[PDB]
Amino acid sequence: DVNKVHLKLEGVSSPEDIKLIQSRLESVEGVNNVECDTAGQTIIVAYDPDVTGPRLLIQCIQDAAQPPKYFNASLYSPPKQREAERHHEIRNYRNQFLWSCLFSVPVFMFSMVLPMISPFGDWLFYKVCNNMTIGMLLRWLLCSPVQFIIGWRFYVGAYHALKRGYSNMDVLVALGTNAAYFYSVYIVLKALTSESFEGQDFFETSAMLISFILLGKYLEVVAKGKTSDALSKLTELAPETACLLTLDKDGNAISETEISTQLLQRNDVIKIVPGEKVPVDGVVIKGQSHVNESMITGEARPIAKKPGDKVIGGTVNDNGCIIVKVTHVGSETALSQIVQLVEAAQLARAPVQKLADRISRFFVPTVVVAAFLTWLGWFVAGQFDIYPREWIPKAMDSFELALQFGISVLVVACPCALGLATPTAVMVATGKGASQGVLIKGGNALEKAHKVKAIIFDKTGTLTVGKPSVVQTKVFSKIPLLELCDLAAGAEANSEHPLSKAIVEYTKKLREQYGSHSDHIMESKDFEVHPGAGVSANVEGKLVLVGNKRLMQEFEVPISSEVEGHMSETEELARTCVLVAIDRTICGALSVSDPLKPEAGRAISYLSSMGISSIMVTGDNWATAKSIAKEVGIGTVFAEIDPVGKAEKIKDLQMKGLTVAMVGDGINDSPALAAADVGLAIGAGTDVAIEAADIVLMRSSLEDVITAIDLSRKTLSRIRLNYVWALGYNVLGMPVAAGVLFPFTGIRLPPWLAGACMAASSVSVVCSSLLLQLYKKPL
Repeated sequence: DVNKVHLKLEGVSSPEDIKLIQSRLESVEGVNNVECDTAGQTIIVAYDPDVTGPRLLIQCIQDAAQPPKYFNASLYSPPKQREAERHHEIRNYRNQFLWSCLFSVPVFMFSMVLPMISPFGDWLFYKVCNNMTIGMLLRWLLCSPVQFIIGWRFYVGAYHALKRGYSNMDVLVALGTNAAYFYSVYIVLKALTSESFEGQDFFETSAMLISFILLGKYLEVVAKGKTSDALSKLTELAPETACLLTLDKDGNAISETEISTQLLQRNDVIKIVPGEKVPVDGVVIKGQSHVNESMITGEARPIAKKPGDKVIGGTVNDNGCIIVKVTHVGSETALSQIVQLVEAAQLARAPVQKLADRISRFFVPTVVVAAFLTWLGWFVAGQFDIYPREWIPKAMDSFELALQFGISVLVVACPCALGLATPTAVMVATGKGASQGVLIKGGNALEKAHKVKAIIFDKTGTLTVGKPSVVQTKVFSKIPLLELCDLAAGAEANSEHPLSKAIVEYTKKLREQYGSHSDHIMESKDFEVHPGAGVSANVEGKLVLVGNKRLMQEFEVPISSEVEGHMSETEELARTCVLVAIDRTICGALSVSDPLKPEAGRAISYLSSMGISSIMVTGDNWATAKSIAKEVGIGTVFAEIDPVGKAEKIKDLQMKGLTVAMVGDGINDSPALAAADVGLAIGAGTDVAIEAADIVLMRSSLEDVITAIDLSRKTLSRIRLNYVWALGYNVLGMPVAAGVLFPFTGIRLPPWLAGACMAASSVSVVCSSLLLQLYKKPL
């Protein structure tokens, strides 16, 4: 996408379009730089949003035409083109597989199956000349398509790679596929050279090996493609709906109209009726409206949009009429910002890949030299005839068997678990993370999180909720709860502050608990603005004095023994409380508690049994944190500790060698994440979670953590198995068909068979690394 909209003009390459636009640009204002457009392909003049953009510039380009018909321009730039490009990649590899299969399969078929039932095998044996038959010729002819045409990638893979050295997969693939066919050419040349020469040849090896390697490559890339668009859900909140509320000079009204994102630039106002999808990243000017959204968190946020509030684009209005002006472009659109994260999802670097490539530099030259030694062994042995010669297979002698066991090693070479398995597993892990709502921004984090048995936690929406919920009214003198809600609302109706707003939240809460409007709401009399001890008010004719015991003494309200009882109850768990005196007589208290993130019973009391130890170092006061620890599990607790203390303690704990992680969201909580090995964020309300972080989660429910860590460990399960499998199947079966051993104990294995022996250990590896797909969260 570009800020110079790529608009192709009406009239199929008609220059007068450009001439008229040039005249208009000389006429109209607002352009940053009026420059040539004939040299460019579209309107390539310099401009930017806000001062100009969709509305004004579309109007100008349209009006460039002779009135009333206009050069109708809306927008033309890649809306979402990754899908098409990746689908073309899939089609390319699909086409390569299709061609490579069609020629290869008959080639394998000819000298494998036909001799068994051979009414046609004699036709193959029908000699063209002195030992050069029809079958051999046709098989040779149908071999250039395989390596000389289709497999050229391998060559271009190796061409520069071996030009200086240090090798890779390409080297072994190239040598193994080339040697068999190239020696097969020589053997058939010597076959045609005489009439007493013996047959046997090897073409099927190369075709089969190339086909299977290409199939593996196809599976790898298609899995990359599938997991790449598995981000899906994240950016598909794409709104095209819009409105234009044309206003007069005083902004009263001119005309409301339905439009699209065609003309949406900044300073564009939209009316959002209920149900209608919100336009691209607007902000409310005036109007109170309930609207729900869920963008950087997964547990949803309902907000009563006041006259001025961030109404995120692509969301759902519940109820209300609001004027929504566009004031954001580019990255400030949350969709775009988290698309920089799906772009960051395309950014990763496996640390295990380092060890993989280090192994790759020890394997290939060593295996080549070990294979080479075999030919010298058999050759020196056969030249100086110092061993018996009566088990030599018929129609053969020295130069056959020597080079045959020589070639029989570069076809049994196993590595496909060093080139395919690890990238595939790493990518599928990220795909599953995105599936469950995790953005693992780097394989480094995935590898690091494998070995952790202790984590850090924090308040402020990581183990808590927002403003605390009122939980306990003791009702000293009998006043109905809903009547208390009405009285509290009437008293709070003046001087609205977040704690008083929380009192009104308790009001509302008990209202949905009861159901239905009650009595009447009376605005406060004798109102005194003082939240230091509680405000003075008169509601329903009753002197509602909401305020602590200090206020009860201030306004001379009777004190009962239940006052001291509830004081003791408050000091038990450090609720933070306030007294409500109706008619200047205390009618119960209004105790408030801050709810935690309430799944700890299932989550933290049980992941510890799975093998972690909860370390809770946090900012809230000593009493609050010790009570939180007293609620459920968690061991050592360090309260009254500012984010700095979290930083030092985590530093020493990681230095001791436990790789302790932290779970916490907030600007102040950020350095703790930065200094720590890996981070982990439930919800992305803080911007630093979108910034440098490791295991950013879509939702805010901490259950994800379980689903996170096990998954990582589970990944490093399968990978290790593959590193065993090779270090299994590779060296206990390679020396079988590697010569050197065989002058003591016989029994054959033919060179062609290893072609379908590397094959099995080149697909099952991918199957093991792909079975990561089927997975479920434990609890």
